[PDB]
Amino acid sequence: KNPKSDKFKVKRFHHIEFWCGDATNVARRFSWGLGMRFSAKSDLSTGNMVHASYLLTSGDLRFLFTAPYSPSLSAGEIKPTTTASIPSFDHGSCRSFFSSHGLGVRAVAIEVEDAESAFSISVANGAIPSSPPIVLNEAVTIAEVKLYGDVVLRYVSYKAEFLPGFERVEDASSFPLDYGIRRLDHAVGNVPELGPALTYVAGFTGFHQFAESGLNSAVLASNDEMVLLPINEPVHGTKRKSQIQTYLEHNEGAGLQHLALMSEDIFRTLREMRKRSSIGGFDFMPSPPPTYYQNLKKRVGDVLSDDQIKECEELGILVDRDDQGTLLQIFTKPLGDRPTIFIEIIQRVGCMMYQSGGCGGFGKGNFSELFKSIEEYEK
Amino acid sequence: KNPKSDKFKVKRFHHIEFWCGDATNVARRFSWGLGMRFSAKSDLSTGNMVHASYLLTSGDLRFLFTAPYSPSLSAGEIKPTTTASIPSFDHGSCRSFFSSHGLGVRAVAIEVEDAESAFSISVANGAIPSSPPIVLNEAVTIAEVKLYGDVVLRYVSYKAEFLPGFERVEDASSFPLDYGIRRLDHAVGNVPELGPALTYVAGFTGFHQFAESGLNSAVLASNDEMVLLPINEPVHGTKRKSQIQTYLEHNEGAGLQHLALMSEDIFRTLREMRKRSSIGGFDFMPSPPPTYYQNLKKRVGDVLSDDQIKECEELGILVDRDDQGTLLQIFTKPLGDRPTIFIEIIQRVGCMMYQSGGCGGFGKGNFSELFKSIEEYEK
Ligand SMILES: Nc1ccc(CC(=O)C(=O)O)cc1
Ligand SMILES: Nc1ccc(CC(=O)C(=O)O)cc1
Ligand SMILES: [Co+2]
Ligand SMILES: [Co+2]
Repeated sequence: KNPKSDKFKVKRFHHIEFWCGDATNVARRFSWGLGMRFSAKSDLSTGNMVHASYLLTSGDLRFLFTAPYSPSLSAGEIKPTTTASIPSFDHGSCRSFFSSHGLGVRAVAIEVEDAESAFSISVANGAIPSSPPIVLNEAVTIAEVKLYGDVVLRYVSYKAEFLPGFERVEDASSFPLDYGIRRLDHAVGNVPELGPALTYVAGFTGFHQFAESGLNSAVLASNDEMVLLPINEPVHGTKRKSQIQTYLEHNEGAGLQHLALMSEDIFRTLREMRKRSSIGGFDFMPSPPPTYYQNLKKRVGDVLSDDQIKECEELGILVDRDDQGTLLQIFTKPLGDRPTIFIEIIQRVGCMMYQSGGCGGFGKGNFSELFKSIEEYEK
Repeated sequence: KNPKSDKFKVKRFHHIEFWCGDATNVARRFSWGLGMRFSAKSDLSTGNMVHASYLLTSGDLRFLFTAPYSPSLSAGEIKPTTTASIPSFDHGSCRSFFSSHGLGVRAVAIEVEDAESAFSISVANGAIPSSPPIVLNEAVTIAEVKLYGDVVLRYVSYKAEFLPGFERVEDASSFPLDYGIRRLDHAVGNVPELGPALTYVAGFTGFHQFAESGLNSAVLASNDEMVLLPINEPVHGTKRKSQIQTYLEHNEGAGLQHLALMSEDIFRTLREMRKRSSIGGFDFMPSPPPTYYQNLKKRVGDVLSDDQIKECEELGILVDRDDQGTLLQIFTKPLGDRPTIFIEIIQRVGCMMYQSGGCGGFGKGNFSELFKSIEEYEK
């Protein structure tokens, strides 16, 4: 049931912005770890005296890393005369965010038909404004509203290259890494209370609900369900403490928990990333025990060959299936010092019409199948 | 002329500690960029609720990356009950340092015979105390005094493995990278006024002076001249603005400008690092024009073959020579967002007795030779 109730025209995920203490080191680690190319920059070398911002791209995935310079470099400026390429940026907000949360996602950015109208309509419908719409070089409009915690939903719209004042980075500094990642599939928030968070966000977007865990969840989706925003809350009382509660504690409250990155070939992606785990890239969660992969034949031997099922097992991939498609997924260990944000790599198979959004779900069945796997391996 | 006036027994450089906003991402970038192995950790997984600290090693070089957790994780603790492995660590100091300076060196650590005596004697001789001596698990004593800006000189002494409460990292997470770097040769500070800085530091250590630039400098050395601490001040009025003044502006004052890392084979090191420049490692300063390498034969054709001189030119290595030894050197671009700290890779040839410290100097003659090179290449 898709009521198609978006209160404004949403297109697709546009970029994710990390607020960093040092954008250079985070962007370089991510580039090597995820196989993303340095695409654009806005920093001192481009006249930005306010923040250093580095854009990595892989397919349609856009990861932006931003850190503040010393405020002294821009002490003379005012908002009308700012050299910041992202006018929403604030030194105090950025430093406060990073000291409070550590490395994390500041903005989930979605492309819309008209960012001014999206902001207007959202705020008229309960959205807490974060940064009013501003037009950049008469070409791009950007506006921000609070999403949850200190994470903003960022609207971007183009009348008609990332953002004005960003420059394309030199080919000598841009090595064409590509491990197969292609787009952002969904971005997941953790909140203390799911009900109020859902009511707030679905309230101002018109996004619709998309049809001992330690958590409860729900997924908000745009009209074509290409912008998917799951939200988790903890469940208290479990024997094992809720991973959402640990997140909230270590993050100092609500924030973005994981980014799901769609791969055009998850096996190549996971081979390429696992090769680099101990040489500056990302670690992955412990693999499921071989019991899990034996039980895979009875569940998805329809969709995957035994050769491909054993390829999952060597890479530690998880597999789930809806009533419509199959989901291949795996999770990294936390991206930085705190047990907060991590990445999920996914590939979806089925639901060809192009592929419809959410095909195969989000792996909810892998909770049950994993604990059953824990019991069979112990035996 | 070496008066051998150390007021306490100094051994050798022990480690360099970076204060980070996220230690994980900086440590991983550095590991891959410099070919340093993850050696030890102190973080949540080791019971440290205060700071995440990661130790990279290459030979005798020890790079430590530290970042604060949320103070809430340790809100119940007091200094007597702290889970911090580095008792000098302070959340407020660390956050203030990183918001003020960005990514930078907090501590230059030297091993001494008795850290308590070194602190006592230093403070009795004008050193501004930073952290009083503390004994760790009856095994290691650590104390800190101000060096310049917010950089501390850290004394470490062992009665008799990095520090108590650090754990050796699992071999699966420790890939044996090695590009040939072996030890810290010197650590360089930038200050607004060289005179007072020298007087202060030489005052409390007894270290002796080691015998249009835009700067003035001087090198303080321990008794055997294995601990070398150069200090720069700007020279105002130059046509091209002083790089020391730019440092001071972007760093918000005095701090560590560069770390010189000795390589057992600078050609292998520079090949390995340059391979990784655009895939998450470090960039290098622009090479000197081929004029410079032609003029190399007339200056060091004694010490290096023409095959090795052309190997310098492809890697962009600089060469200088004292009256005693030859110095091979190259500089990275800044390590993070701000034009502040960078790394120098060096190899020294000559002065065998082991090799005496400072053999070949520090490249001071490469200022003159470089501008003469600029003039000949233009012709
Ligand atoms: N119950 C539940 C439903 C959906 C999600 C979304 C998601 O992306 C993930 O968990 O990987 C999470 C939990
Ligand atoms: N004049 C002068 C003398 C020594 C140094 C020390 C050093 O390490 C470097 O410059 O690379 C710097 C400048
Ligand atoms: Co997910
Ligand atoms: Co040097």
